Amino acid sequence: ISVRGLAGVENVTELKKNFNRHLHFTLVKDRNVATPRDYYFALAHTVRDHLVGRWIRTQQHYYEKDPKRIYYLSLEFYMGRTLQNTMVNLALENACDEATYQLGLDMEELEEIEEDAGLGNGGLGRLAACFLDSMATLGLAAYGYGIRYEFGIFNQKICGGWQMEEADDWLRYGNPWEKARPEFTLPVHFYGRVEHTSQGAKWVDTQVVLAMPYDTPVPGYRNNVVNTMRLWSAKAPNDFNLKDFNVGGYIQAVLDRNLAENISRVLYPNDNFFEGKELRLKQEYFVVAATLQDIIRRFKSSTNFDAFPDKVAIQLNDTHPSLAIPELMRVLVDLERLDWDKAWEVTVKTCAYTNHTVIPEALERWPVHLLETLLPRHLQIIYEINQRFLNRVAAAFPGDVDRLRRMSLVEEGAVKRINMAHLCIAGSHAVNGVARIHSEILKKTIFKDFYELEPHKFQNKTNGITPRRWLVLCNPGLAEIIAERIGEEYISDLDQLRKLLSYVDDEAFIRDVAKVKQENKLKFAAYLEREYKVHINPNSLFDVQVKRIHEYKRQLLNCLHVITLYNRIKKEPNKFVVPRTVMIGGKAAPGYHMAKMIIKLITAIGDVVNHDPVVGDRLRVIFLENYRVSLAEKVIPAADLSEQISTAGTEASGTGNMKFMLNGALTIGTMDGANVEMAEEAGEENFFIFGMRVEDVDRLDQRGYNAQEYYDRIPELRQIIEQLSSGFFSPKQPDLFKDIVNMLMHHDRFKVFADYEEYVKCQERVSALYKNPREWTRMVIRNIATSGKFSSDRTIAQYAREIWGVEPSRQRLPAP
Amino acid sequence: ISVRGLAGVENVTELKKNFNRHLHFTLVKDRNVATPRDYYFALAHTVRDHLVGRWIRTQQHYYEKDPKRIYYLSLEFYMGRTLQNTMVNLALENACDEATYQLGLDMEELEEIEEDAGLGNGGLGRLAACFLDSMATLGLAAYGYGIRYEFGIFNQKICGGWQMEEADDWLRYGNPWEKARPEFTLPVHFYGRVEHTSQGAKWVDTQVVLAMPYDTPVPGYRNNVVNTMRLWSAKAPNDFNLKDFNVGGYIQAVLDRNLAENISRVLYPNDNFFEGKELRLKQEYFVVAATLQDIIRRFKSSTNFDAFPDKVAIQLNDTHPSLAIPELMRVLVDLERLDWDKAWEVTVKTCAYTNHTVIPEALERWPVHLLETLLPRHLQIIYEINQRFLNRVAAAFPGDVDRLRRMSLVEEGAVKRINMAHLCIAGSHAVNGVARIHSEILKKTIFKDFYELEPHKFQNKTNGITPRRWLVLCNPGLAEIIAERIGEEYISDLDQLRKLLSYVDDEAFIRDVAKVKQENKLKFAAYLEREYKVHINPNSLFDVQVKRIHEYKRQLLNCLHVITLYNRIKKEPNKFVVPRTVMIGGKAAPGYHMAKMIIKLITAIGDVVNHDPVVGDRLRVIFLENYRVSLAEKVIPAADLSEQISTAGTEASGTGNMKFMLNGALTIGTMDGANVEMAEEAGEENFFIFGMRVEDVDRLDQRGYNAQEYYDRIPELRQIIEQLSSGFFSPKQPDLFKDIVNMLMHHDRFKVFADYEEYVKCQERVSALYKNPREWTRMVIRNIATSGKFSSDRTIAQYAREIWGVEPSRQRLPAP
Ligand SMILES: Cc1c(NC(=O)NC(=O)c2ccc(Cl)cc2Cl)cccc1OCCCCC(=O)O
Ligand SMILES: Cc1c(NC(=O)NC(=O)c2ccc(Cl)cc2Cl)cccc1OCCCCC(=O)O
Ligand SMILES: *Cc1c(COP(=O)(O)O)cnc(C)c1O
Ligand SMILES: *Cc1c(COP(=O)(O)O)cnc(C)c1O
Repeated sequence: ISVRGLAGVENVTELKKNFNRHLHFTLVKDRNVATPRDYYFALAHTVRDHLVGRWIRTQQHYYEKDPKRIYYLSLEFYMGRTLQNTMVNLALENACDEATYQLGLDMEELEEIEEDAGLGNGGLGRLAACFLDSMATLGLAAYGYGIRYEFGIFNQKICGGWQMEEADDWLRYGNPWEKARPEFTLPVHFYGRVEHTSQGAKWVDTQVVLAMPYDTPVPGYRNNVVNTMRLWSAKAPNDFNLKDFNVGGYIQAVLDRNLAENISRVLYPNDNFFEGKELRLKQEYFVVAATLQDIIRRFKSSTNFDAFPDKVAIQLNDTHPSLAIPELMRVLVDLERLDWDKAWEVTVKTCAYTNHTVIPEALERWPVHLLETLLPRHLQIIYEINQRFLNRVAAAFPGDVDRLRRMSLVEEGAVKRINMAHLCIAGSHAVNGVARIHSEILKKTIFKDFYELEPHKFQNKTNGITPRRWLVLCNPGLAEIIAERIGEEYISDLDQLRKLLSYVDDEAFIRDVAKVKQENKLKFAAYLEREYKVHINPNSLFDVQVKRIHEYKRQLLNCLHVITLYNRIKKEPNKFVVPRTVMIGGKAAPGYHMAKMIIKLITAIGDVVNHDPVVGDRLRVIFLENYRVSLAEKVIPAADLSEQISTAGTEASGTGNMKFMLNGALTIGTMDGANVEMAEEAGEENFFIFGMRVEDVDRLDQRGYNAQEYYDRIPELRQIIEQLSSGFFSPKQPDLFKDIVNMLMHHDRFKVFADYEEYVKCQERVSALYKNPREWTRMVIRNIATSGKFSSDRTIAQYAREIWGVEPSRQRLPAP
Repeated sequence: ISVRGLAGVENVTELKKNFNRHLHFTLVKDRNVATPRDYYFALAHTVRDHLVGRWIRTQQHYYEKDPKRIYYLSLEFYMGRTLQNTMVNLALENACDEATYQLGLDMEELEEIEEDAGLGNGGLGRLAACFLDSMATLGLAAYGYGIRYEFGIFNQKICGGWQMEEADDWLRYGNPWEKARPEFTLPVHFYGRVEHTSQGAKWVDTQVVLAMPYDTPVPGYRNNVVNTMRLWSAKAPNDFNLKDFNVGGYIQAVLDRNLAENISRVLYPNDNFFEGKELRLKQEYFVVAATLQDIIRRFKSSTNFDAFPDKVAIQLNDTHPSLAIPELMRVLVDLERLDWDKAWEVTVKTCAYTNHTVIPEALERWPVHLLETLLPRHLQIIYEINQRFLNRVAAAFPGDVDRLRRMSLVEEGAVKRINMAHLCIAGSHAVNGVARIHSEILKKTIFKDFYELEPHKFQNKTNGITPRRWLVLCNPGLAEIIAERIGEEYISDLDQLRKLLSYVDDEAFIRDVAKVKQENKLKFAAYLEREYKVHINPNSLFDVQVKRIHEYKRQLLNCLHVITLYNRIKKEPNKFVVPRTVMIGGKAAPGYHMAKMIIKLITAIGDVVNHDPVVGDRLRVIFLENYRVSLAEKVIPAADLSEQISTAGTEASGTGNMKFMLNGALTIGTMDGANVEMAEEAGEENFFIFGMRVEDVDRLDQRGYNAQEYYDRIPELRQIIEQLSSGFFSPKQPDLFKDIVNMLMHHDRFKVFADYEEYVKCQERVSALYKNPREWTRMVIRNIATSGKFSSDRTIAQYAREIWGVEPSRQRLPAP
C-alpha cells in the first residue's frame, strides 16, 4: 500500500484491541448488534486516543515556554470531516486501514459515516480551516476561536430542479472530536446602559448570557503538535432567566431560555452578502467578548499591558469580529483603568485585519440604532475612536473636507451606520488583501484615502490551501507517484514540487499522471451512480465549476457556453466534438432569488440536453447536489477543466482554483484574484486565460455597458436568449426565466455578454488540446509542478513574519 | 472498614489505573490541572465500565430466553445521584474508597459533585425509582420508560424567607450514566385529522416530532443483573420543520425547531395537582406513543397478537400515561387491522393501573376540545370505548340512569372533559391502591360504582422503599451493626430484620444503635454549618418533617405546635423542657400561593424563635432548603422524630414515613396511609398515634366543620392565632399572614384545629420518652426490627405475582 504510513505489527495489534475496547465499553455494543455507525465511532475514539497525549504536552509546552500567542478570530471554520485528516497527520492511515481490514471492516465505508463540520459558507470559512492546519504544522502557538453552531450550512436538496434547504443537524449523533470545558465558562453582556461616574464609565443593567467553550484538537503534520480550536456555545444563566420575579409563569420562564441560547443556534448562510439582523450582531459580539476575556486571562497568567502586544496577536478574519477593537478598548479603559492613549497603542499593536472582498453589498454597515440599543458603551467608544482618527486626517490633509466625510467610521444618510471596515483599518497595525491584484485594488480604490494616510499598514498575503487535506488526503494516488520520484518532504514543503519539472518529458511519469486522473474519474463516475444514480461517460472531458452560486462567479456564463455546445451539435449532428461532462455545483443563499433561479436554469438545461438522442453521450449537464468540503474532496481530484470565470476584479482571490491546480486539472479563467499569480507561476502558455482585464472592465464602465450591442452582433448569443425567452428550456412555463433574460439584457453588473465571445473561443482551444492526451498531460505536469507557492504553509509563514512577529518552526515536539 | 465490599489487591490496582486511564484519555486532563469535577468523572466512568459487561449480557439474556417483559410507564423517575448506588449494588464501594484514597482523594468529596437526577416531584416519582431497583434485584425483565427532561424539578432558594425557583440544568456538565441510542429513534404524531376510508380510519396531515431514546443502566443488588431505564428526548425533523415552503424565513424556521423540542424541556413541578396545559398533554402522548412503538417492535421480534399479553405487561403509574390504552387500540385496529373486540381483549389484558391519590384537584380531567385538536383519533376511540362500557353498565344495572352518568368517561358541564381515571379502570385488568386504607377508600368511595361492576379488578399493593439506597447507602453505620448480629442477607430480604427483636434487651446493641444515631446527628449538624451556616445543638431531639409542601400534609399543624412550645417557654422560662431542633423542608409548586405562604411562615417563626435569648438552645426552627433525594439521604438517618401528620384519609400511602422507620426514628402521626400498617407491624405501643380517624373526619363533615369552636375553647390556640393576626411574627408587615389565618378560620379543608389538642398532648409524650434514652432506643429497635414489610422487594414480588403473572428470582446472572 501507499505512503499512508507504516502498518507496524505492534501497532496494528494495539489498534485492534482499542477498537474493540471502545466498541464494548464506549458504545456498549457487541459485534452482533453493532451498526456501521458504531464501528465508525469505535474507530474515531481509538484515533482520537492517539492525539490526547500530544494535545496535553503541546499545551503544557506553551505554558512553560510562554511564546507569543496567535489568536485567529473567525465566525467561520469550514472543517469538513476530521477522522481521515487526523490519521494522515499522525501517520496512522495504513495501520488503521490494516487493523480494520483484519476486523473485517472497510475503513473507507466507515469514513463516509462521519458528518461534515460545515461551520462555514465557502472560501472565508475554509481558509480559516486550512490556516489552522498550517499553523499547527509550522509549530505556532495558535488558537482558532469561533462559535459552535448546532446547525451549520444547510443541506441542499434539489426538488423539481429547485433547491430545497434543510437543517444541518450535524451534532445529532454526537461529535467525538470535541470536549466541553465547563470550567472556563464566561459571561457576556448585552443591552443595559452607561453610567458615567466619578472614576470612569460603567456598563450597567445588562442581560447576561454565558459562553461555554468546546475544544477540538488541530494536529500538525507529523510533528507531534496539536493546537486547539475553541468554539463557544451560548448558555442561559439559571437565575435571572427565571429569577426576575413578579408573574409570567415558571414553565414559560424555563422555555424562554431558548432565546439567549439562540445566539449559537445557526450559521447565517450568506456568502459575500451583508444582512444587518440583530441576531447576527449578537453572534459577532458574543464570540468577541468571550474570546477576549479568555485571551486576557491567559495573559494575566503568562499588570503592565505594555507587554500585551508582545505576547498577543489577534487576527480578524474579515470585519465579522471587528467589535474586538472597541471591546479591547472597553476592557483596558473601563475595567483595567488604562488611559485612552496607552490603551489605543496596545489595541492597534495587537490587532490585524484581513479583507476578503470589494463588492459593496458584502460590506458591513451596522445601523447606529442597533449598536445603540445592544452595545451602548461600544458605540460611545467607536464615536471617540472616530473623533480622534478624523482629527488625525484633518491634521494630515488640512481643508480636505470631503476626505473627512469619506473616511469617517460613521456614515450619514437615511439611517446612520458604522462602517466596520473603516473601524478595522483604524485599529489594526496591518491590513492585508488576499491576492496581489485584490491587494492593489484596495490601495487604488476602496481604501485609497486610508492608504494615503498610513501606507505602512497595507500588505498582501496571497491565500493558499493545505496540501495535506487537499492532496495527500483526497488524492493519495497522485501523492504517491509524486513521492515515488521526489520523496515525501514536499508535503510540508510544497515548493519542492518544481522538481517534477524534470519529469515533464518522462514517458513513465506522463503515463502515471494520466492513469491516476483516469482512476479518479472512474471512482467519481461510480460514486455518482451509487449515491445519486443516472450514469455519465468517464472518457469525456470533466468540465467542472464548483463554488457558491453568485452572479459575480458567472455560472451563467458557463451555462451560455453549454447551450452553445448543444446548439452546435444540433446544427451539425454528425460532426465530431470532444465529449464533455460539465458539472456545476454550489449552494445559493436562501434569500438570493437570482442565485436560486440560476440553479433551476442549470437543471433545466440538463433536462433538455441529457435526453436529446441526437446528442448521445457527447454532452451531459449535471448539477452537483449539496456541494461541501467532503464532496469537494471527491470532484476536484476527478476534474480535467477547472472553471474560474468571475468578472475581472470581483473574486478577491479564490482558493478552489488552487485546489484544482494541485490535483491535475487545467484552468480556464479570467485574470482575476489568484488566477493571475497561478498563470504567472505556471506560465501563461500553460493556462487558458480569456476575457477582459480589470482595465477593460473600467473602460467599459466609463463608456457604459450595453448588453444589447452584444446581442445584436452575435447570432449564436441571440439564438440562446431567444430560446430562454420562448420557453425552449421551460415548456410548461414559457416565461419561467424572464428574470434572468431581463437581468442579462438590462442590469448585468457583471457583463456576462462582454466575455462570451472570447470565452467560447478559448473553450475551443481546450477541446483541441484534450484531443492530444500526451500534450494535455504534459501541460498538467507544468501546473502541478508549479503549484507549490499556493500552500497555506507559505501564506502562514508570511503572516507570522510580516504581521505577527513570530518565527515558524518545523521542529518535532518531544514525542507523545 | 464496613461491609461495603472487599478491597481486593488486584481490584484496587486495576481500579487505580482505570481511574488514571479516564483522567488522561477521557477527561484529557493531567493531575496538575484536574479539578474535583474531573476526578468525579474519572471515577464515574471507571465505575460505569464495570457494569457494561453485565448490562450487555442481561439484555442479550432476555432476548435468548424471551421472558414476559414488564414495562413501567411513568412521567416521573426521581433517581437522585447514581455513583454510590452503583458501587453498592456492585460491591465496589470499599475497593473504590481504597483506590481513591491511595490516589490521595476523598471519595465522599467527589460524590457530592454529582448532580441529582431530579426527574420527579415527590412520592410518585421516587416510587418508580425504588421499583426499578427492586425489579432488577428480583431479576425481572423490566424496563422503565419515561421522558428525559433537560430541566428537572427546580432548585429551591430561600430569599428573605421566601422560596425562589431556579432552573435545574442537571445536564450542564454532562451525564456519564446515559447513552443515546439514535438507532431506535421514532416518530410521534400530533394534530392532523381523521379520514374514514373503505377499509379503516386514517390519522392524516399530522405534525411529526421525533423521539430519541437514552438508556441508563439499572443494576440489581449483587446479582449481575442490569436492567434499562429508557428516557425519550424530543427532536424536530429536519425536513417539514424547514421544508414547508413559501416564505417565512430560513433562519426563523431553524430557530422555530425549539417548539417541537420544548416537549421534553421541563418537568411540571406540580405534586398532587392537575393543570390542564397543552404542553402537559403533549408530554403524556409523547412518552406513550414512542414507548408503545418500541414495545411492539420488540414483540414482533421475540402476527397473532393473541400472545401479546403473555409477553407484555405495561404498568401505568397514575393516569399520566393513560393514553396508552386508546393508543394501543389505535395501533391494533388502525394499523394492525385487528377487530375492535379482539383488540380490546388484548389491551385490557396487558394494562394495569395504579392510583396514587383521592383528592379531586389532583384528578386528570382533560377538556374535550384539547383532545379534539391534538389527538382527533384518540378522542374517537375514547368515545367508542365509553359507548361500549356504558352499555355494559346499563346491562348490569337496568334503569340506573344516574349510575350511567356517574361512570361515564365523558363528563358533561361547563366544558366537556374526559375522566382519565375512568379510562384507566375500564381498560385495565387490575387497579390498585398504594396502601390498605387507601385501597379500601377507593372501593367504598371514589370508584365504588366501578368496584360494583367488576370487583375482581381492584387490588392493593402497599408501597415500599428500597433498603439499598434507603439503608445501606445512606446509613452504613446502622447497616453494619445490624449485619454484625444477623448477617448481610437482610439487604435483599428485609423480613429478616425481625431477628433483631431478640436483641431488644441486649445492652451492647442498645448502646450501638444509640451511637450510630448520635454520629449521624453530629455529621448532619456539621453539614448544616458547612453548606448553610448558623449552628444547631446535636444533643436536642431532631424533630423533622420533610416532604412537598401541601395543605393536606399540614406543615401548618406542625407550626402551631412549634409556636405553642415557644409560648410555653416564654411563660415559664426557667422550667425544664426537652431541647428540640425542629426541621421542616420541602418544595412548593410555583403557582401554589398557600404553599409558598407556609414556607414564609416557617422562616418567620424561626426568625423570632431562633433569636430569643430566653429560649437559648432549647428550641431552634430550621427550614431545610432544596429538599431532594440527595438531601433526604442526609436528614433521614439523623432524625429522631418523623412527622407524618396528614389529615386522616388524604395521604394515600406515603413513603418517607417508611424511610424514617428503617433509619431509627420514632413516628408521630395520624392513622393515615401506610402509617396504619406500620403501627400495625410495630405495635401501637411503639408508635405515637393521635387525632381523628377517617370516620371521625366524616362525622365532622356530616355535622359541619367550624374552626371557631376550637378557637373559642382553647386559649393556647387562640393566643397563637392572635399572634399571627397582630403581626407578632411579621413586625414590618403586620397583616402578612392574613391569608393563612383567614383560611384556618373559614376554609380549612383539612381541619387543622380539630387535631391540635390531641397533637400537642401526644408531642408531650414523645418528649417524656426522649428523657429516657434507654427506653427510647428500645422502642426504636422495635420499629427497625419490624420495618421489613415495607421493602419495595415485597411490593414488587406482589405486583409480579398478582398483576404481571411473573415469578421473581434471586438468581445471580452468569457473572460479567
Ligand atoms: C442484545 C444483544 C447484545 N447487546 C449489546 O451488546 N448491547 C446492548 O444491547 C446495549 C447497547 C447500548 C446500550 Cl447503551 C446498552 C446496551 Cl445493554 C449483544 C449480543 C447479543 C444480543 O442479543 C441478540 C440481539 C439480536 C441479534 C440478531 O438478531 O442477530
Ligand atoms: C496545560 C497543562 C496540562 N494540561 C492537560 O493535561 N490538559 C489540557 O490542557 C487539556 C484539557 C482538556 C482538553 Cl479538551 C484538552 C487539553 Cl489539551 C497538564 C500539565 C501541565 C500543564 O501546564 C501547566 C498549567 C498550569 C499548572 C499550575 O498552574 O499549577
Ligand atoms: C475551496 C472551497 C470553497 C471556495 O471556492 P472558490 O471557488 O474559491 O469560491 C467553497 N466551498 C468549498 C466546499 C470549498 O472546499
Ligand atoms: C421519599 C421522598 C418523598 C415522598 O415523601 P412523603 O413524605 O411520602 O410525601 C418526597 N421527596 C423526596 C426527596 C423523597 O426522597
